[PDB]
Amino acid sequence: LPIDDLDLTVRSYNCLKREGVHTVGELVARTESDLLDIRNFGQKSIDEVK
DNA sequence: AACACTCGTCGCCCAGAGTTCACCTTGGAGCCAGGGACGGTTCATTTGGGGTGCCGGAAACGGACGCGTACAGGCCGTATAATGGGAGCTGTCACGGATGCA
Repeated sequence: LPIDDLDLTVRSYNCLKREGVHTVGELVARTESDLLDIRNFGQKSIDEVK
């Protein structure tokens, strides 16, 4: 499933589509620590992803 | 061994990336209405053409028909005198019985 299908807000889509994350399969493959590593990552994005 | 200087690190503070959320337009995509000319169809010619069955007959042609020639096979005759075969090579044994003689 793509991350857009999760019907989320501005920042998470922006910071994901620049770097080529297209699905939630790679997102569930990546752990919370491996996804929070990104510079200027929103804590609200962390909350919604968790 | 005693003494007086300059550099990451972090937080914090303001501006937009660019994204979402969310407002007006206008070229529509199509839907329908109307008008050819057009190509498909059909039907009048149209006499240009294919057509032909048979023949006078001319000439080939297939064969009959009669009459010559050709070797193949057959018949026939040869007048000094010429008057009874070469050849075969045979080392069996058993043995039953006829068999020409006993």
